[PDB]
Amino acid sequence: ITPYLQFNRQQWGNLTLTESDLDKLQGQIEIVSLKEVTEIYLPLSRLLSFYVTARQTLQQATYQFLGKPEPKVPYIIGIAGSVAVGKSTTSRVLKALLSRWPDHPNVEVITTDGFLYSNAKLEKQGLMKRKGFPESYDMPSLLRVLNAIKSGQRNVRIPVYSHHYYDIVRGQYEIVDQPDIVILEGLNILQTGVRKTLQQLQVFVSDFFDFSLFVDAQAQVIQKWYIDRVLSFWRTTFKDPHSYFHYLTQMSETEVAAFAKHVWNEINKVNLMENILPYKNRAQLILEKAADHSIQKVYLRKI
Amino acid sequence: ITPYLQFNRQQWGNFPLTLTESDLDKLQGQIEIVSLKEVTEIYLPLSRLLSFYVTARQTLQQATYQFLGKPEPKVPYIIGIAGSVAVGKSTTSRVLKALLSRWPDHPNVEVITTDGFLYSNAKLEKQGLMKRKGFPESYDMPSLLRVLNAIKSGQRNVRIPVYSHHYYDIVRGQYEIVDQPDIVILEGLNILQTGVRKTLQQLQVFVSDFFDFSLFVDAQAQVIQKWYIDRVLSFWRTTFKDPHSYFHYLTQMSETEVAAFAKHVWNEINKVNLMENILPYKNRAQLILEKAADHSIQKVYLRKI
Ligand SMILES: Nc1ncnc2c1ncn2[C@@H]1O[C@H](COP(=O)(O)OP(=O)(O)O)[C@@H](O)[C@H]1O
Ligand SMILES: Nc1ncnc2c1ncn2[C@@H]1O[C@H](COP(=O)(O)OP(=O)(O)O)[C@@H](O)[C@H]1O
Repeated sequence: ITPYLQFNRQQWGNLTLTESDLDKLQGQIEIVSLKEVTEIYLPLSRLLSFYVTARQTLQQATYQFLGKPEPKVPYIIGIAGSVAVGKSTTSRVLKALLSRWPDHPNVEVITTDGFLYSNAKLEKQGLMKRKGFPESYDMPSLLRVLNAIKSGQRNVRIPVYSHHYYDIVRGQYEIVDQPDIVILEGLNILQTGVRKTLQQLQVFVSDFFDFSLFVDAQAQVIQKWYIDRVLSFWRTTFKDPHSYFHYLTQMSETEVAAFAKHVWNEINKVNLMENILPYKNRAQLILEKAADHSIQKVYLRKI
Repeated sequence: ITPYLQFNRQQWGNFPLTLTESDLDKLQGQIEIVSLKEVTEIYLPLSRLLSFYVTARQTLQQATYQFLGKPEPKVPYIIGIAGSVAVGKSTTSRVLKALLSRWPDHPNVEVITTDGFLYSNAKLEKQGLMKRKGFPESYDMPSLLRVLNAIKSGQRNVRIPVYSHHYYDIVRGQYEIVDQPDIVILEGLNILQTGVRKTLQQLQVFVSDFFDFSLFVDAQAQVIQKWYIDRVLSFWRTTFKDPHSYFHYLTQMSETEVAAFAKHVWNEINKVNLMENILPYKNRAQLILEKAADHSIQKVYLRKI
């Protein structure tokens, strides 16, 4: 007994990329592969479009019925999963693909790491080894942004987090202006809030989105992707003397891998097990990845 | 600003929706309580609004399953109804059950009360929780989630445990049957809440993960208090006379004494529950029906889509 439709890869294979798709997918096709974009994310994007389009139709039928002239608000798709599981990559692929459909061409990504407390604030509270954990986020700010978007507010400012500087970038904002679809990606989007008091009003990030995807893989597999991501930066980004992690460039490859493994085991893996995984089954759609990133199983809530 | 469309009564009436003899028949016992006016003006169009959501989900199911190449049938659309003790959610669910069933895309409508998933008095007593009936720790949550999970898995003939307000207890060996209807109306105090984290690592799903839409019925605490006190007084004059009623000893109290008792229970039990466990989750609802003291709906909030 299961509340999910279940597909292996062949079953998912029961639509074609245009020059336009390839262009919007630039730099991401190399990472994800033409095969995988074609066989998985393109159909995924079509499936998600059925949902977005259904919601648009409902909005129009109900607002006509209710005699409200108010315009639609965005359909928000949540992308959750461990650090390094591929949330950002998936969000970029889907942003490019979802935008090919004429009923929802305007598609934006919001990452929740923009709502991390700054290092200075984390450092003061002794939370620097807890980035990504619930207590490391400005939740009121996140909920305020999601509330704004779902209230139809124009030109909502999104704060920005630089992985390069490992910190919030003061005075830097992306603008999300009532697009058709928001892809909200983050570690923490399926979690609930901290109850300061019993009587404090409680809403969750999920109360502001319509559909969630969880990207799953085995912990040992994600570890390797994480170490490899760190290593890739070690060979490129971290050479910048202004990079937060420039000091890793003085370490040998083996030493960066060990340090990567250490950060994985004491920070991101604990976060995964304590704060991310437990909320996996709140997702409407679970993408299960093999070690090579290929999607080998999709779960989709029955409707 | 606001994630809700807002309607006063005039605006709600600015929505051909005429009660039929069949509606009238299905509403028997409820029409006398809620009144023809209120049913016609609020609940009928409310049911039509909800019909849009259910039939949309049905259409989505048909289109996506065609595209996904899946032959599995739909599962039920589940509408949550939450609110304080005595705010009128049982009344609301029965009215909506009758009205929602009039549409041929979803004539099969069932109501699940969360009361049925309360622990028995004997279990509550052992754990000292008889003063906490309706609080989260008083419910068999794994049992409720198993039932919702089963419904949302397409399972046939799901057995729902039954609570008697008369006996103030679960009725042993008694089950209602929910059998893949088109709509399940899920009513109870706790449907917008979250589970307790026994451990951090424990898998977490909420009741809300098994429903599609939720209504919260709201009113001033002082107002609900009065509805509560009247409801108990009403039973004191009728149902509690039965020597096998749980609260039969209340018949020995004066009309004023039982009122004082009812006021006490509200103040120390139900109102604390409202303030601590129900009202904090009000804003999770898609639709909030706001009642005036006479029960008439004076404001409707509906999440913007
Ligand atoms: N579908 C994929 N195919 C191949 N590599 C991928 C895929 N998704 C992610 N990656 C790689 O895995 C690592 C983690 O991806 P990322 O999207 O940065 O994860 P997250 O955003 O969850 O932290 C990156 O090095 C990325 O290049
Ligand atoms: N719409 C309404 N109009 C008039 N009376 C109502 C209405 N809704 C509920 N009531 C009355 O208020 C009291 C509480 O209703 P009930 O549905 O039993 O509350 P709940 O199920 O939330 O405990 C009952 O005495 C009921 O008759």
